[PDB]
Amino acid sequence: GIPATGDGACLFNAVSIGLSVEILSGRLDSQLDTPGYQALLDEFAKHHPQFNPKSWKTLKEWLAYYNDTRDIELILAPVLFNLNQKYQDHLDEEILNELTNLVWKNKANIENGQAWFQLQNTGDLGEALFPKLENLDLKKDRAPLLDKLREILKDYKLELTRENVKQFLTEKAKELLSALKKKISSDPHAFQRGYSCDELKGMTDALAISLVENREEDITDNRIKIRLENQEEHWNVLCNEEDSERFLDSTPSRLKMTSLEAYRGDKQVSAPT
Repeated sequence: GIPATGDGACLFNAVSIGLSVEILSGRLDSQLDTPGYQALLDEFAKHHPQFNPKSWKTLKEWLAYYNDTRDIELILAPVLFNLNQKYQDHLDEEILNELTNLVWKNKANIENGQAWFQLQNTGDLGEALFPKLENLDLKKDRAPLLDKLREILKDYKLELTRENVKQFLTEKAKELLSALKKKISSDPHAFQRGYSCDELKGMTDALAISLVENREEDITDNRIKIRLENQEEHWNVLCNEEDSERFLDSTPSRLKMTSLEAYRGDKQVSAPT
């Protein structure tokens, strides 16, 4: 197994290496015109201003020129992290349900100016009621969130029931909910928080790939497989010797930025040549 960089989005680093092999080997050629891969191409061009023309020919050229495994991670893992967010269909409902639990269990607490630590964050089964909200930054995000909910709650005109809260927030907190989705899906803590294979499933389905974690393979699945080894928080990607020799590490390492500097995207990668 090839170890992926732990820095940044470690699962995305591993997937980027495995995906690059499948792409450069030609084994995904039948898929490159499908909507998933056109979306990948769009995200690659959005992240890399020197990428031109916008085509899978150019994308393969970039993977062939930046073929050192660390360079692949640096040029492709941010792109896959951005693409993954296009497939987070569930996230709007999830954040609405978190915000609903927060307000339903704490309406008076919030109105009365209590601090985040004083809020009920656990339900009647011991379940976490809003874990993604509570992972936001305490001073930059969670304090302003409580101030914003104090404003919003001045218009609450109903009996306090969970259903009434949920409908109220759907109508009256649309812009707040959109902003919370952006933070939860793309802020630096979200990039670094550690993902499971299932949290990429919408993307990998659209890319016609199955992520195989620790030999846990569905033999009824005839899609291209990216094989991974999950090491508590470390990740290896499996690559046979023939594919390794032909499609990885054929070029010297060229890029010097960190994973988080690569994700930020301010430093341009030079076009090949």
